[PDB]
Amino acid sequence: AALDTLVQTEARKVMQENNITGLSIAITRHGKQQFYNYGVASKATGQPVSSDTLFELGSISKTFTATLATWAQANGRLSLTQSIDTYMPPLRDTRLGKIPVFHLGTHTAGGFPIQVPEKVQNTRQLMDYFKAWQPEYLPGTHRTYANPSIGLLGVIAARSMNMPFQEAMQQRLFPALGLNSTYVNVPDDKQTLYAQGYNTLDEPVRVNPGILAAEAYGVKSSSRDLIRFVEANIGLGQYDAPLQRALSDTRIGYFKVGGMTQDLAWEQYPTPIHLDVLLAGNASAMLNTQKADAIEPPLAAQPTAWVNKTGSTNGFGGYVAFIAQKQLGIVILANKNYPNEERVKLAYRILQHAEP
Repeated sequence: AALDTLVQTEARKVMQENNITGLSIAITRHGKQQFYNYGVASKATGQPVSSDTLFELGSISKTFTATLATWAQANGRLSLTQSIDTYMPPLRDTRLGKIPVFHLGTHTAGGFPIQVPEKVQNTRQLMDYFKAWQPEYLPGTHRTYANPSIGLLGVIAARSMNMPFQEAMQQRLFPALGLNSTYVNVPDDKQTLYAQGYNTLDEPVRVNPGILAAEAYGVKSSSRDLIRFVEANIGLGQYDAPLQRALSDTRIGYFKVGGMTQDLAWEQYPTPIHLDVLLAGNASAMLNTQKADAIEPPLAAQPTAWVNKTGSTNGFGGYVAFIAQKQLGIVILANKNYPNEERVKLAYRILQHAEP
């Protein structure tokens, strides 16, 4: 009741300050899940937000892409230490092709723009772009957040599984994890649950098709599913060895970037966890190219670390944070792209008081 009164106060304050129409929060504490829903999914329908409302995940999608890769790896189909041209023939004898696959999940392969160039409008043109790519820095010396490199990780993983990326996600990975309402492509009868996004002028919008969109920012999910994905990463679920390893392997620490440790798509912060450090590592300035220091050997999954990922599209803003050792996790999903800093503060405030 106290925790429920706190969540409601913090939730309402952030919605007031950032003009959020709908908000869905889920928390898990030692397997116990609780759900907090506010506002509406659409101003037009007036439908209330619930734990089964679908939101656009934006870059939280990348954590599923990365889990696809390590699952491939845990089934003998993809060793992430191998060069890109081991598992992507069209990049044989290229600069990118020589670089190990893991740099695509860690954002350290050599410099990319955050979006796939507008001149790329089909798969042939995407291949030619990767063929014509030249690095600005050596692999692992700097970190540059980017959909091109992440999206290529997804392509590689699905090619190792002999199927299209959407099929690898929707017919293999998501059901294997027990995610029954998580989608790249939302089918017709689920269309009724898909929240409306609201943009910078508070106008309705949903994310569009784009090259590598599926692979980098195109997953839609409910808070009920996403907190299940958080629980899998905490170490609940009792999946079979390869999937359990896949989950754990995404949270290996490969690089130090200022105060943050860079994993496979996940980012994390070791103890003592302070808000100031979380706010710094989640700021918009972190998208710029940063100096990075390799961790060799890479750090095993750290139970005590705060693991997180921000996710955004033009209409949506999401945030996932969890600590495996305290079996403490949170998902915050909104139909507004509001400041990352408010998302982090909201999570920090709730998890501070969730744990006795």
